[PDB]
Amino acid sequence: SGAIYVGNYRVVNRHLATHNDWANLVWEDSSRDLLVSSTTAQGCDTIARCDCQTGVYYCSSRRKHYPVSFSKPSLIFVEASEYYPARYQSHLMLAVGHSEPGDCGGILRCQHGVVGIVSTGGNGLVGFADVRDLLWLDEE
Ligand SMILES: NC(=O)[C@H]1CCN(C(=O)Cc2cc(C(F)(F)F)ccc2Cl)C1
Ligand SMILES: [Zn+2]
Repeated sequence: SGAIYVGNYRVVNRHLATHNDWANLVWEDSSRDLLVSSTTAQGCDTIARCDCQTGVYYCSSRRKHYPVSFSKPSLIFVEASEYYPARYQSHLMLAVGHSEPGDCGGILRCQHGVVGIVSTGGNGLVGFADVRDLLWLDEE
């Protein structure tokens, strides 16, 4: 579990969005596993606006933050799970690291701010849904 809080927005994994998120929807994209809902109070996370390929992510299944190298956002085949059939997920970045289903939502951060959130895993890999291209998160 986990979310990004920027301005009057809450960014979560689409597959983990609550009834309250759908009842206050801003934008969602099934192919990216992202959903953004509106909030009453202002958030303080800063979104990174960069091309960094190294950062640190939080892994709830280990209660630990790990430094990682990760690939550039791409269209990657993701195996079927209980939330989606087998499909290409877009804007996804992979790293070598531990990830379990409940780790989705963990933040990946570089020196510039929040890069994305854990969205995929298995086989000793962890995938992150990129949020750096969502420039509108910084306004309105
Ligand atoms: N974005 C997606 O398609 C997500 C939705 C939920 N997803 C998962 O459960 C994938 C997953 C599998 C495993 C494994 F290998 F142990 F089975 C470990 C971690 C994760 Cl995140 C994909
Ligand atoms: Zn950066």
